[PDB]
Amino acid sequence: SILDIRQGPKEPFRDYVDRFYKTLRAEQASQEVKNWMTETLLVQNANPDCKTILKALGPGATLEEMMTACQ
Amino acid sequence: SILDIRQGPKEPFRDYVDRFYKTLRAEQASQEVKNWMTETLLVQNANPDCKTILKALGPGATLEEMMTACQ
Repeated sequence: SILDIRQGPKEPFRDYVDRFYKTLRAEQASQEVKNWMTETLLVQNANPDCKTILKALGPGATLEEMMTACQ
Repeated sequence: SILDIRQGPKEPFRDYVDRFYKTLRAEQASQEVKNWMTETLLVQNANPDCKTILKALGPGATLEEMMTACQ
């Protein structure tokens, strides 16, 4: 179900982040899982432009940095 | 780096599974993270036909079942 959280073509990155972590919270994701999801599925399900930017940023970007990049 | 493990267009699913978990093992993924990755990124980075089959199978499929589906 986290799998179906995908950033909409005109959806601000911040709104997609809100929905992504809301879903993790409902699925009782541990902090460890949360860290992994942030570095993987959060990037993979971003929209084409944001996904591109996040991949350029690279793994180990913090959420703060991803949000800056895709604003 | 798990992010760059993607099933090749003619790559048997089993070979992609081998590479996917090898990479998790090198990144010292916990069992909890391993379970989450299996239900999410393993499916997301499968090739177009296999990804389609795995999504039809649905979340909560075991690896055994995913392997059966994409053989």
